[PDB]
Amino acid sequence: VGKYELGRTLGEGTFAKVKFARNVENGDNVAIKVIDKEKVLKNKMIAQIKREISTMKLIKHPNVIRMFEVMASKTKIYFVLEFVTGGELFDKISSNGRLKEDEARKYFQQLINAVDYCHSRGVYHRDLKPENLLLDANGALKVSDFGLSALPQQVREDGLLHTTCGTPNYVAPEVINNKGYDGAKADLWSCGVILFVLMAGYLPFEDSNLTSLYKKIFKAEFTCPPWFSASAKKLIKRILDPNPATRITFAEVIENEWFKKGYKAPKFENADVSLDDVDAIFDDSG
Amino acid sequence: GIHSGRTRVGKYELGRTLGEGTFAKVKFARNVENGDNVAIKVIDKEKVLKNKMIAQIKREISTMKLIKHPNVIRMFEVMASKTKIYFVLEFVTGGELFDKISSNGRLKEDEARKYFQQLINAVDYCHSRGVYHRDLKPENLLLDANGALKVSDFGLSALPQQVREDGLLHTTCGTPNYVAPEVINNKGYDGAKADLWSCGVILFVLMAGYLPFEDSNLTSLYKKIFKAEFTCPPWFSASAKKLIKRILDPNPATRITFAEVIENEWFKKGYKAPKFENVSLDDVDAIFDDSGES
Ligand SMILES: C[C@H](CCC(=O)NCCC[N+](C)(C)CCCS(=O)(=O)[O-])[C@H]1CC[C@H]2[C@@H]3[C@H](O)C[C@@H]4C[C@H](O)CC[C@]4(C)[C@H]3C[C@H](O)[C@]12C
Ligand SMILES: C[C@H](CCC(=O)NCCC[N+](C)(C)CCCS(=O)(=O)[O-])[C@H]1CC[C@H]2[C@@H]3[C@H](O)C[C@@H]4C[C@H](O)CC[C@]4(C)[C@H]3C[C@H](O)[C@]12C
Ligand SMILES: C[C@H](CCC(=O)NCCC[N+](C)(C)CCCS(=O)(=O)[O-])[C@H]1CC[C@H]2[C@@H]3[C@H](O)C[C@@H]4C[C@H](O)CC[C@]4(C)[C@H]3C[C@H](O)[C@]12C
Repeated sequence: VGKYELGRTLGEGTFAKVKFARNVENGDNVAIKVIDKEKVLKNKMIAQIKREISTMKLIKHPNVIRMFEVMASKTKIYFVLEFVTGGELFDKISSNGRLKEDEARKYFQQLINAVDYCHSRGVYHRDLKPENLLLDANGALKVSDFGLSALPQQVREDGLLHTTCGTPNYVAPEVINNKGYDGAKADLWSCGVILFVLMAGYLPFEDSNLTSLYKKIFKAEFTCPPWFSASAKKLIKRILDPNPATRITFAEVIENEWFKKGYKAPKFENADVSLDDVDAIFDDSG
Repeated sequence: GIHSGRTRVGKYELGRTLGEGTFAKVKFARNVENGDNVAIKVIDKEKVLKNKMIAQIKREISTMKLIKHPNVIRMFEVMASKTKIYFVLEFVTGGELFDKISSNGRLKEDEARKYFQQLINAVDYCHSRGVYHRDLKPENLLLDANGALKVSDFGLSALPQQVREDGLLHTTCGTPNYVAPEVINNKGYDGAKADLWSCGVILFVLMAGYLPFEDSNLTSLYKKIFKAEFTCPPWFSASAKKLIKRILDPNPATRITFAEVIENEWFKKGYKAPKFENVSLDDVDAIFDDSGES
């Protein structure tokens, strides 16, 4: 299909499937997702779906996985996604334990900047897990599934393995308990847990008793290990505020004492330019 | 030979810390007699002992210390100072079994059935000596160089999650996707049926390339599990489908048993039971007693 030469099938689900591919014009590893078109169009959120996908198509951030192309047929939608080869960020933990504070703060800086930027373009992840933190060959963080995470659950089951150690930890209490919730505050909770794990080497909420586990999460009862600095612990407790109404904002995190150390904000540009054929994103075109 | 600038417990010389949790650590170590490399888990003794399940913990760790199964991570020795317990465990270097799936997708029916056979034999073997895993997950399915499955954390999984946490994101996960609904419901009395369900989910992943129950929405995830709501991909043979539905039965009472799985026609294909010699020495009660070593 088009610019892309197909490789093996990575995953094959009921309403979606994923194939390996390369760009015959530049040599880039990509993946291509193919999903049932009417499954998306039927969905109640379609107007938001179209808007977020349209936006992500345009977004170029050095720490966000590129969505190169969105194409449709009469029955399918095709997403072409950047494929990186550095593996998962959490691989570093499984093999050498906790990261040093300065290395954890760096990846956190890249994550907070990428997430914040997507938010400022009106795109919220809402399902941020360690498996979305990828690395490129040069060890730069690449966050996946912005925009795609908006898709209905049945096309999110694309035949690939999605497994997370300690799933409930990454889900904010309001997302666990309520139908609706603030996207930015939910993503920030996930980011906060991700930082805890990077710096501690283990999850902040552990308990074999599920009732005790979820009680802990709803009161944000957890303990920072003794090697966390005073300033790192203060930031993590404001981020892992169980009330989304009082939880710190992204702007306040970016202005925080600890976060600013060694923080040189990334310099990049994008236009590309914005969204004037939005409702036709999934329109058939050979 | 020995290194004067390193600590030393028994014939083992301790090297550096791989992972650190609140109460447990994992260190590299070396058998100074024959040069074997091992991992040693070190845990606060008092924290282990102050637990109403300490009796079960001593039995399972005593059993595990004696079992030699080709598909189980070996526990060579257990030693104790006055304030620490040292669990001496074997290494593997073949990574995690779900690496194959994660980077390269599902496996063919023959090779997934092979891996399933190893899992089932290892788990059935441990069960029949009275050890139940109860936390089977991908982080416990390791491979060696021969690409043979080695199940980790038998015995150790009897320790409380927060005590055995070693800061490596392996031993303590608490991921509902692999947990039987009666366990989730705090009614998982039958340890063997609960382990079988996790084995069924693991098989499904090998043959499908993905989890049978999954959802970004936690409410929906738990509902799928309780109802055992899933579907097999169309490339599953009829018998495989039939076996997987018998395992992923949300009622443990009618769920198929381990013995029935072992005599199952689909399971039996290419199946070669592990030939190996099989005791009970000596003092279960003393498993954590001060060994009297540096
Ligand atoms: C899971 C793999 C990572 C490969 C890997 O595995 N690399 C490390 C090797 C080391 N091993 C694991 C072998 C040993 C470590 C043992 S351990 O088990 O501890 O890991 C990563 C690398 C590239 C990723 C895809 C692309 O972005 C495109 C696309 C973006 C969407 O948004 C989501 C879907 C999709 C298809 C992505 C899915 C997935 O996310 C991929 C396949
Ligand atoms: C906190 C939530 C609240 C329920 C809920 O669902 N709250 C509204 C959310 C709406 N949704 C997010 C579903 C969106 C719907 C959009 S829709 O498109 O569907 O319209 C509920 C739902 C499922 C509950 C757990 C399970 O019981 C399993 C388990 C039973 C044991 O005893 C121990 C306790 C435990 C861990 C429970 C904890 C907790 O109590 C959970 C997470
Ligand atoms: C995860 C790390 C190793 C990281 C690693 O080695 N990562 C794979 C990279 C290399 N690869 C395999 C990808 C190359 C393949 C090339 S190929 O071309 O073949 O694909 C491994 C190495 C040693 C392992 C521990 C010991 O067991 C002791 C102990 C046993 C008990 O029961 C409880 C668990 C515990 C703590 C174990 C946990 C974990 O399991 C450890 C830390």
